[PDB]
Amino acid sequence: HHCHRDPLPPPGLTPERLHARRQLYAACAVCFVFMAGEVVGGYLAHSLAIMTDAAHLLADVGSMMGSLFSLWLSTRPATRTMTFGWHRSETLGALASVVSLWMVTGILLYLAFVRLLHSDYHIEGGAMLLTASIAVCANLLMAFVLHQAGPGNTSVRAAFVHVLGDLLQSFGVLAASILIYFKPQYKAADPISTFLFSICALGSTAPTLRDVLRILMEGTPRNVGFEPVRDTLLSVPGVRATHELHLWALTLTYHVASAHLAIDSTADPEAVLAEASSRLYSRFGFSSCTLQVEQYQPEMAQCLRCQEPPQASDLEVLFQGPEFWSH
Amino acid sequence: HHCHRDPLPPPGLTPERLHARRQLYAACAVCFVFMAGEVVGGYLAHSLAIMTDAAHLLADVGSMMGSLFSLWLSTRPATRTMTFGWHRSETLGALASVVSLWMVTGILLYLAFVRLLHSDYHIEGGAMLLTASIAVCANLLMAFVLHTSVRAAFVHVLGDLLQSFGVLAASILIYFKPQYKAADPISTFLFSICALGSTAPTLRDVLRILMEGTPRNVGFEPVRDTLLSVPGVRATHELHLWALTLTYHVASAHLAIDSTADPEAVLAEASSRLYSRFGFSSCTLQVEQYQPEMAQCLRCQEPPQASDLEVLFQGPEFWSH
Ligand SMILES: CCCCCCCCCCC(CCCCCCCCCC)(CO[C@@H]1O[C@H](CO)[C@@H](O[C@H]2O[C@H](CO)[C@@H](O)[C@H](O)[C@H]2O)[C@H](O)[C@H]1O)CO[C@@H]1O[C@H](CO)[C@@H](O[C@H]2O[C@H](CO)[C@@H](O)[C@H](O)[C@H]2O)[C@H](O)[C@H]1O
Ligand SMILES: CCCCCCCCCCC(CCCCCCCCCC)(CO[C@@H]1O[C@H](CO)[C@@H](O[C@H]2O[C@H](CO)[C@@H](O)[C@H](O)[C@H]2O)[C@H](O)[C@H]1O)CO[C@@H]1O[C@H](CO)[C@@H](O[C@H]2O[C@H](CO)[C@@H](O)[C@H](O)[C@H]2O)[C@H](O)[C@H]1O
Ligand SMILES: CC(C)CCC[C@@H](C)[C@H]1CC[C@H]2[C@@H]3CC=C4C[C@@H](OC(=O)CCC(=O)O)CC[C@]4(C)[C@H]3CC[C@]12C
Ligand SMILES: CC(C)CCC[C@@H](C)[C@H]1CC[C@H]2[C@@H]3CC=C4C[C@@H](OC(=O)CCC(=O)O)CC[C@]4(C)[C@H]3CC[C@]12C
Ligand SMILES: [Zn+2]
Ligand SMILES: [Zn+2]
Ligand SMILES: [Zn+2]
Ligand SMILES: [Zn+2]
Ligand SMILES: [Zn+2]
Ligand SMILES: [Zn+2]
Repeated sequence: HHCHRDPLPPPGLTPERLHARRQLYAACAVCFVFMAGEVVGGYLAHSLAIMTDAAHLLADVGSMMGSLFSLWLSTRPATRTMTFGWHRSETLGALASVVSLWMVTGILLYLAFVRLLHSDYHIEGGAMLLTASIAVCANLLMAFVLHQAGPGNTSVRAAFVHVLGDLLQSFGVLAASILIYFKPQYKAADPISTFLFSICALGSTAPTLRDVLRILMEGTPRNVGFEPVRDTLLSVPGVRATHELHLWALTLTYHVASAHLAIDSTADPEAVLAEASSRLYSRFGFSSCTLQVEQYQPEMAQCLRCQEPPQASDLEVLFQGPEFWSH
Repeated sequence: HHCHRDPLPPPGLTPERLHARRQLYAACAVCFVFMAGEVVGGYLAHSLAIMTDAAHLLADVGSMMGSLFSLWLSTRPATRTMTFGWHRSETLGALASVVSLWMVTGILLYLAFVRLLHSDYHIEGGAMLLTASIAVCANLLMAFVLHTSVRAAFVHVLGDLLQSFGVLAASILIYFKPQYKAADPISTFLFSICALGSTAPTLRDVLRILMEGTPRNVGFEPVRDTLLSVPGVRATHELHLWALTLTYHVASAHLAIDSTADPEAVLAEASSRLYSRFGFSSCTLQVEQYQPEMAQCLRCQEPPQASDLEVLFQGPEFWSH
């Protein structure tokens, strides 16, 4: 046919999409209510380790909100001001969740630093122990529910690992609470625990921001490489040297490509165009590929704007920057 | 030429860029010194209007740093993983500045609400008056030094000069009558609301640019009409035009041509018309035979005339289900 060959038609209200959104807000509601209970307990206990656990629960709630808004907004069609669509809402929500986690972790880190230096605080061991045990039981209940509700095919399995990690962190906080309750004169255990767990949370959120910032710079997607795309385009019969090969990603799974193709004077543009588009779709699954077909016009051999970028890496290409810094 | 007519290949380093480099360093150093003075004064006096002034200076310094890093990055060429270049550093720096402003002003609102509720804080009137007077004097000195980016700097300095006259008025009122201690939280509240109202439009523009949205200056209808005006075109579909920054615009579209039209002629005419009329920094358009099956095909139909709010209002049916 035409550029619609083997195209996946995206509907609005997919029943699988409805199931996903249903389980998503169920998990979100459970996380929010248990976060509320746990933060009330932490405010009662005047501690900060369970405050770090509540911050982690807040991060989980924010991530679920970001996923839910993205899921809803993906159903809406592309408009005259959002011609690509509302896909990048997922990336923006991920960045917002990371920023919120950074803010809360920084606030808690500053509070822990103040508590460590001033060392003027009292901790209610009776309340802290009860609320930490409640959190541990909550994580165990969530894990048991997820295992029982498993074998949505991959969502439950993906959530199970995170529940296990939260359970391990809850065991850490519970051990800190035991140490504080049995020996109240070790009251500095709570700031140390919250400091270490905030550092761990920042380390865990470090890699999920690199991908978001790489996407939000119109950068090449991690999965798809420039070299395979260029080789695939050049391997199409009748194709000479190409230029202006722009390919980027709207999200982790939505990849868009664009290129200029220079063909021989004896090659039919339609056939080579269709072959290149089909090859790109089959090999890489680009969700949108609008490539331009031109005659060779040998004058581009001397054109500086038609030269492909060098194989230098991002870290390497920025090492000549200090020349501008020095000046 | 072929497709790069009027290439405009900007040099990596230009003397104007070095001049902007020197100007930005001077401004950033002055603003950082003024930040140091303001924060020391506020910490000494245990006030909060000085903290709001320091927050605005933090926003200004963040804007300076973002603009300077963007200027540095614009020099660097396109990389095999950054094929579009480092252009969107402008947008990311603006977003970072706005986010930092929002976080700092949220902390300040929290502190102001706590101070208003507890109503127990001993603030030294003399020290806070001294730092407010120093801030006003420094802002007037910068205005006098300032006597393009120069006009924008002058109007921003005037705005901040009124911003600091607010602090000076609050300071003289609290110093003349120590009883009116509660004027500081009100001043901080009003000042922060003004800052939020000022910083909302830039956040909206940055979010529109990041979401691959159509740039405000360029309209979908003029581009569609221009692409349909060239002879030999009957179906423009999958038009995708977005913007890396406020000034960098990228466009991409199909062009369905009939069997009687030369693809290169219409391609060159459309590219020239787009570059001349809208100034697109990169236009990559695809030419195809009309293939009348496109008349009944589904996703090669133009999106309907509807605003972003209008289309989103049909969304609420999703949640109920
Ligand atoms: C009624 C029961 C069913 C409920 C199931 C619904 C839950 C779905 C969310 C699971 C979740 C919530 C955490 C659950 C806490 C409590 C939940 C349950 C408690 C209440 C009963 C935790 O998922 C975990 O998050 C961790 C954070 O990375 C991470 O861990 C791992 O990564 C480490 C490196 O990162 C590494 O070391 C190691 O590989 C792991 O450690 C993994 O992402 C994952 O294990 C969110 O993370 C998921 O991550 C996916 C890609 O990120 C993404 O999935 C999709 O979402 C939409 C779906 O269609 C849809 O838009 C998309 O397909 C997609 O975007 C979403 O972001 C989010 O869904
Ligand atoms: C020793 C000499 C130093 C001279 C300083 C030169 C620095 C120039 C920066 C001035 C600045 C900070 C101002 C802080 C003042 C400094 C205080 C102390 C300094 C004195 C020691 C003004 O900041 C803007 O000013 C606008 C006008 O005030 C105003 O916007 C609103 O208010 C108006 C009503 O006021 C009203 O019309 C309207 O509602 C709005 O318009 C806002 O204040 C604010 O957005 C920076 O932002 C400006 O905006 C540009 C995009 O950000 C930016 O250009 C960039 O693009 C270039 C090409 O793409 C490229 O080259 C670079 O990417 C970069 O340049 C410029 O940098 C600058 O033009
Ligand atoms: C803690 C949780 C609740 C956060 C959820 C994630 C958000 C950061 C996401 C959810 C949906 C996203 C929004 C979806 C739609 C738009 C519209 C878009 O605005 C326009 O196109 C302007 C239209 C106009 O003003 O006419 C700007 C980005 C924005 C606000 C997105 C920015 C990021 C948002 C707010
Ligand atoms: C003093 C503070 C409060 C002011 C704000 C700090 C700025 C100097 C920061 C804010 C956001 C930063 C930008 C955010 C993201 C990026 C992407 C980053 O691109 C990458 O190479 C990452 C992705 C990849 O490796 O592919 C380059 C630096 C840059 C422009 C950052 C430069 C430094 C900026 C402007
Ligand atoms: Zn097409
Ligand atoms: Zn979790
Ligand atoms: Zn060329
Ligand atoms: Zn070309
Ligand atoms: Zn200012
Ligand atoms: Zn079609």
